[PDB]
Amino acid sequence: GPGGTMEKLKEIVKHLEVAIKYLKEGKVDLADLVVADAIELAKEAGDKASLEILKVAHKAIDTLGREGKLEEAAKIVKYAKEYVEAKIKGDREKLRELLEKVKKDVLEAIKKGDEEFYEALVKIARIIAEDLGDEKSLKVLEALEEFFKEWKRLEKEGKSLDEKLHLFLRVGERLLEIGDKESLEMLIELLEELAKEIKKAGNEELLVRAEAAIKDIRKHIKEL
Amino acid sequence: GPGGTMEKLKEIVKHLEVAIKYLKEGKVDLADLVVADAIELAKEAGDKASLEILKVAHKAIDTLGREGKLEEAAKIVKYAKEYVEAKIKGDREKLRELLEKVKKDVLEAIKKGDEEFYEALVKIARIIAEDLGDEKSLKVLEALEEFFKEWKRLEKEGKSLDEKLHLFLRVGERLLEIGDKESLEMLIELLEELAKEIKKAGNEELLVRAEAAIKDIRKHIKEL
Amino acid sequence: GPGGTMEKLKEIVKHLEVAIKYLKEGKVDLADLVVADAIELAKEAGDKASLEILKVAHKAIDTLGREGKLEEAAKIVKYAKEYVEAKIKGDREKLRELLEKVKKDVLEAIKKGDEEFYEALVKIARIIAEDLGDEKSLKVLEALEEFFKEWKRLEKEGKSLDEKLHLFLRVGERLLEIGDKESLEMLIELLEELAKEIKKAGNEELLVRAEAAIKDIRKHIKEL
Ligand SMILES: [Zn+2]
Ligand SMILES: [Zn+2]
Ligand SMILES: [Zn+2]
Ligand SMILES: [Zn+2]
Ligand SMILES: [Zn+2]
Ligand SMILES: [Zn+2]
Repeated sequence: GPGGTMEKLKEIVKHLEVAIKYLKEGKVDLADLVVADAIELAKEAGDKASLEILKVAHKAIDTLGREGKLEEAAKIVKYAKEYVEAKIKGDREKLRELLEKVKKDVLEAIKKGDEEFYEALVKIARIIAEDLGDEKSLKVLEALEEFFKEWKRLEKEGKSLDEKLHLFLRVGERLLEIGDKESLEMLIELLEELAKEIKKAGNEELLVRAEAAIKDIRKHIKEL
Repeated sequence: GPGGTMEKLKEIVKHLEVAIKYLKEGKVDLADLVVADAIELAKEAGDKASLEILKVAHKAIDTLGREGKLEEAAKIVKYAKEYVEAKIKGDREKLRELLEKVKKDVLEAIKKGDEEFYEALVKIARIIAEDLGDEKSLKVLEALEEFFKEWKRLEKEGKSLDEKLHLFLRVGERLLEIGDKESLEMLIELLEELAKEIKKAGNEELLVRAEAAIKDIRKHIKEL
Repeated sequence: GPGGTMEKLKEIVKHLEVAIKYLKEGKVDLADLVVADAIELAKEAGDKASLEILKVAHKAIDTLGREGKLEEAAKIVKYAKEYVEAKIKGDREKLRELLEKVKKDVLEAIKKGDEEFYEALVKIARIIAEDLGDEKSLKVLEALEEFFKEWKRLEKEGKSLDEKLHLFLRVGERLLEIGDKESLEMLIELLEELAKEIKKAGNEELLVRAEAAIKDIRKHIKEL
């Protein structure tokens, strides 16, 4: 009770609900103020775990909510509310499901190309994973971070396709060593896209390697 | 970065822009809440320099914004936003221009007679001048403070006009000693106003002194 | 002087020459005693850098010298003596050459398959590189450590050669990312050995991937 199972945390959940309600109709400044009030309440509970995710939600409001992407900040606020409400009940089996959903959206964001959504998503994933004693969901996070940053670096400049292919091989081997499977179909799709791009060009002796890589990771996914 | 060049300070700037937008359409309580949120953000950056000016902006909202003077609190919030944004870039040549504009506004307010605007402008000017290592723009601030307070004291009561004249000579000599120029033509205008008041009355042997004072100070400014 | 440029350090060097002389004629216990005396002397110099490498030399005597490998512990003690004598002269351009020789010996040991020599060599390399401010010579050391441990784990058990190929690709991508080229021809030779082993077997659809790997890595080595 008294800020350990209910009361203050229930107030935070109610405020987050009002924030989502405001977001779903368009008022972004009011939702930002409500999230600031929720952060002020959380600073008086001595949790050190909900304060960070509420700050992440506030920053998500700032970035995504102000611009045209209004449905990507409501998702962050919903994840914050669900993380808090899975802590007001002392439930650990729900944090794993929340982390699974968060990781699926990080994969979706990487596949799409959203930048502002991705940072808040990985921040939430790290916060959940550091409070769950999970290390198989954090090294995948680091590998995806490196992959995304290096992909952006190569796409901004005009580097050749060989370095991008090397990126794909490196991240595929890293995830294969990890053993994660849900992060591998996205990489398979991206490798197929790169193979289609290469097939447009006349350069050879790199397409056979790419096709062999796709077949190998697909076979391992079937095994996994 | 991380609250030293951007991030938190950029959030403060964005909230200040939202507050000004709210002010230019009339919602004062929402702007007050936004400024309170900005103050809460600034309290988490450890600056000791933007927090005070944001508090001054909050008080300016309280005083001017709640009353009919909606264009004089938007000015304070704009000055706060510009001071913060001239600090997120590490620019010192812009703080001098901001101080010049603030001092011009102080002189305009003293010429008009605004009381709530005057205190906020003086607080902003002192905050800027205590961070720029300037002592020429502070002694003139003290002289104008004393001049305004004594003017209000004489005008509230029924003191004789000779005391007002002595006040005028005293402040004119003080500003001549400090060497400031932009603060002295306002004194000339006030001296002409008092001379016009004197010429209305039949009392003599004090008006020629007033004319000589105006001519001498005008000649000194021409030299200045 | 007095244990900072000469005296005690020259005593240690002379004892190291005596240790080499004993090792080259066969007396291993006497060389071990001499190295222990040198360690005792170094403990009275407060270097914190020569003591560790002398301990490494002592352990190398213990392991390699006791068995028939008498030419592999003399090399370790020689490297220790050269490291000390390159510190009695205040020379930094010689530590780089010593690190080059040590890394070349690490590569030769990995290619040959020696285990006791390898650990002493990487210990010496780590001690030298932690006193030279080099980070391009440490990540390659970590990659080679992981490669050797995983290679031994695969060779001891009855794992399939597909995981061996995955190991090869992984370490090749890591070495390409760091950019080291002198550690890559040993990997080239091991990859050709694995390709010859695969050609013995009738299994296909993995030989083409391997061959493309050698071609690509050799092309990159030419570029490097
Ligand atoms: Zn806010
Ligand atoms: Zn495979
Ligand atoms: Zn307020
Ligand atoms: Zn004069
Ligand atoms: Zn011994
Ligand atoms: Zn390549």
